[PDB]
Amino acid sequence: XAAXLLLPX
Repeated sequence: XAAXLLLPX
């Protein structure tokens, strides 16, 4: 999604 550049995303 929109949580940094780390999964889930």
